[PDB]
Amino acid sequence: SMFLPPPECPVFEPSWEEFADPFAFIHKIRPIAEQTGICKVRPPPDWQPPFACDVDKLHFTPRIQRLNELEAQTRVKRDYTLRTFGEMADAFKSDYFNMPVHMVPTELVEKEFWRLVSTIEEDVTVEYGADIASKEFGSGFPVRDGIKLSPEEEEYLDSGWNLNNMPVMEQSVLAHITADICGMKLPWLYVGMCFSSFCWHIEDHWSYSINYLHWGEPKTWYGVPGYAAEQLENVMKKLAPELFVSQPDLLHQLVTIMNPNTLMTHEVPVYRTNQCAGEFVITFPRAYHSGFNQGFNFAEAVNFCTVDWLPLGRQCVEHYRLLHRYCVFSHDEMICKMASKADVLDVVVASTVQKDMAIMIEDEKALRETVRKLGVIDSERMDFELLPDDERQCVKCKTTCFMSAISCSCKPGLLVCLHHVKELCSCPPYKYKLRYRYTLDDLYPMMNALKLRAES
Ligand SMILES: [Mn+2]
Ligand SMILES: [Mn+2]
Ligand SMILES: [Zn+2]
Ligand SMILES: [Zn+2]
Repeated sequence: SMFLPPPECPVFEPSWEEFADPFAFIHKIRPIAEQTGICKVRPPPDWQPPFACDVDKLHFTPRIQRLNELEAQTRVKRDYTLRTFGEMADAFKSDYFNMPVHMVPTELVEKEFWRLVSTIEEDVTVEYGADIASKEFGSGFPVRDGIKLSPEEEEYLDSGWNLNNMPVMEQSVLAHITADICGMKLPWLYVGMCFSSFCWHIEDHWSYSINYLHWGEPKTWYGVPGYAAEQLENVMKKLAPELFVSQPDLLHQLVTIMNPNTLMTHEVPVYRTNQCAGEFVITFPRAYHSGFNQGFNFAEAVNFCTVDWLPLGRQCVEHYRLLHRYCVFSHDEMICKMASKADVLDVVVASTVQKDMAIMIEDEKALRETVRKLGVIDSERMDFELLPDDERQCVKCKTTCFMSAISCSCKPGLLVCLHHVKELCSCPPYKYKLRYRYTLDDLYPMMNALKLRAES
């Protein structure tokens, strides 16, 4: 067996005027959609980006997936062509149900999915495609190539809803970021089949995600609002403790399939949707989501960060520190990079960055005063952004250091953040060196440049 489908998530049908600015639209729907975690967006009927691809020239290596509820799965980063994957996908669904591939009701695939994952006697294995755009398999949206593009492709090249453009827009905060963060700025391509699934998870740095289904059979989604994040985690901790153990890196993240009715029983609010071809799904910050594909399909997705997200991004890094979780990027480094480009930032962006920067500076000032009281006297400026990430992680909590860190000559190359000064070595703190990116005197004019830009 019995599956009680969760209630439907919100569906938006913006007019062209509403649709024209994705960021202004996302900000508008936010009071409703953040209460459900996920929402669906149907574009105006005339917004139809062109989908064209040779099925024989598009190749990918599929991932194998066992379909077992509460079984640990890794969040990752034979070879099939899009044609041979489609032939296998259709033959699988058609043989599973003994029905023509398009005649299988969605409510039946959903009930069946939840029965199959819960039955121990069922040993159903599926395949899927998951990767960033490359020369072997590129974006489903039109892109500029030095390849003559048709006027239909030109129309959708500059679109805010073309997922290649979303990261580099002026209302996006991940735009101006220098660091190599491939998995967070570049779109991901997903080739699905019946029962292929995506386990319960939240985006890196509690970012938003936007997902477009280019073509094929629907994608079923389950979403949990950001406010119920810890409530969901507490339920998952009780039922599957093995998923909550310490991991050696970001490449070793453990995720699972879990029935939304189990969450619903534990008073966790859950919403559903069937995303069809030509529809978007937006996930809000810290909103848990999972789902499965109804059949053969092709989707494209990207992470994004708005000005609304900036305080949550800082709260996320603080949360990663408490859990000893690796960061994808330094949040402080992104803030200081935006401050250094204050003259070319959007006015609303400059205003929001200034507010986060004021918190960063006050927190930093307090941390430095605490470590001076521990007896750390020696200090030296250090350009943290030049170090590879793996060379600037706190020994204790794994945070990516930017603003400051503690070093000792007895442990070359090792660093601790200011929260973990006592975790470096057994030397007295007078042997330590405070390594800092900026003095407080360098920071106040950076923040004032944002203030001038915000007031113009
Ligand atoms: Mn099973
Ligand atoms: Mn996701
Ligand atoms: Zn030492
Ligand atoms: Zn630390």
